Amino acid sequence: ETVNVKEVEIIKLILDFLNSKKLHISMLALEKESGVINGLFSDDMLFLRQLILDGQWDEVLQFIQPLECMEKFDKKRFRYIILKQKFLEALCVNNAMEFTMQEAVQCLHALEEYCPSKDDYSKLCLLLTLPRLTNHAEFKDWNPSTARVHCFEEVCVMVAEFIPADRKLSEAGFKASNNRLFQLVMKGLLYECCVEFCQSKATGTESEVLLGIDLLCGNGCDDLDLSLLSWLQNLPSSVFSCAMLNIHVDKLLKPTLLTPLISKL
Amino acid sequence: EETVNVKEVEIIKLILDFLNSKKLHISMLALEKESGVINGLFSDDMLFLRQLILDGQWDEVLQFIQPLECMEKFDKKRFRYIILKQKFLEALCVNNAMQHLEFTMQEAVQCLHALEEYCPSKDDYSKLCLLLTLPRLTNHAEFKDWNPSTARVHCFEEVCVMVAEFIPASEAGFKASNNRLFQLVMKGLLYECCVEFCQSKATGITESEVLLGIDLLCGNGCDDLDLSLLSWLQNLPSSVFMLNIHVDKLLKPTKAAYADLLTPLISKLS
Repeated sequence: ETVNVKEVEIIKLILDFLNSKKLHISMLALEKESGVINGLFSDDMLFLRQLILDGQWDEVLQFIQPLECMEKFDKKRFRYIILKQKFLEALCVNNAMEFTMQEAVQCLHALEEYCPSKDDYSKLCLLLTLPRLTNHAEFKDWNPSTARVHCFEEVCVMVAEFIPADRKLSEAGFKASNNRLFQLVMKGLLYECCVEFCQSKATGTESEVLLGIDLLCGNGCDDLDLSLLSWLQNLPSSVFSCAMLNIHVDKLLKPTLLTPLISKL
Repeated sequence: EETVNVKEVEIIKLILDFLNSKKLHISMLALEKESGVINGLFSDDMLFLRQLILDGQWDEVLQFIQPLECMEKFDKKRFRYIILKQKFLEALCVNNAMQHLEFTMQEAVQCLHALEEYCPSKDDYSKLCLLLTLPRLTNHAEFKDWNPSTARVHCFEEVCVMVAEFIPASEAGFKASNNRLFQLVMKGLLYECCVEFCQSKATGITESEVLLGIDLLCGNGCDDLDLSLLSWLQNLPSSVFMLNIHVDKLLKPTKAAYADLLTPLISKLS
């Protein structure tokens, strides 16, 4: 038999991994370049996602404008989120330089009336004096990609109780489960260990096999062949009647993007 | 109960190898810059040269590799040719992205003057001059799917092959093998197949049913597996001692080249 694999699902696996590690810049770049989305969204929800992740904030405001007429919608918070992200992106474009400064000032004047407090507007004004918006302590790790991701998540939580988004197909078959890439890599390493054990015993150890794992190369550079499966089938049935693993993962860190320029142009 | 150690840096190395294999170099560079991980064994000078070439710092590259121009086993014409050609292509690209404030045209003419003495043939320089009358560098017949990031990666590969003779570096156990991520994912799928087979005969299956029941996005039953199969094979008696796969290639959208045609402008603003 012939197994068929689709690279879009491998891209979904690595996209889920990037989202798990909060590598949102790489995630957005991969979505833009491969056109693959690890998720299933309704048409309106998907359109709002595409608008927010592309910095088209005025189109976001117009697309969600019909939802502002209702009572318990809190349009002030939605407009605040959208206009604050727009102003931060305008200020970020201006820090990389008379036109961007004007746009930042206009965005600040627009969000003037939607701020929760008067001190928040003063903070957003003081952000104009700084040579780069990342100088503020509350904005040290601000970047357009993860900001767009968080903004889309917040707007989705806000508008979810108004526009139906659950009336969709089951995400099983269009999404990775949970750490699917990591689990498949672990299972492939265990498969390599089992094949190495079967090859070592037939050609003349317990923990040395588990300690001989090479993630990057795999020790013996072999390929994919249906041997262990066919070997387990030929075994007699009287063997299956007889009879966890501590995985220590090591996280990483990278000490700290001009995405909104591609949205304006 | 023994424990294994897994570096997520190496998983990201596998992901970067997979991204390079499919020419997804924009997201590859984004992942490198965001995670601080480079898939490969490079010296501190090699890493800085990679950084300069990928960030479009062409004059910095020329100043950096200048001490190597005097060596005998080092070609000076080809290196300067490719570096200045990438510089000129990026200048023409930032010129194609633009009121009348176009000093980028003068800068591109300067770049074309710089590489005039390094072209391999007069016809090649005439072709490079014919790109000035085109309103779009990628609208040319010989530049249909040209990509700045991909061109930067290829230029770095060429310059690395060139300057590899000097300032080199530890074995090659710092980068993943060819399509290592794909091989490991396929092996994990076959491991799931073997586990479901061992769970089937010992309880309640054919050779083709396990292959048809394979699932990439979701597990067989989301069974979080351990060394159960390994411990089973480990205590077996001593008397107990091909596949063609079709991969559907990606059809990435056209909106990627139009988007990446602004990366030279980003490098010029950095």
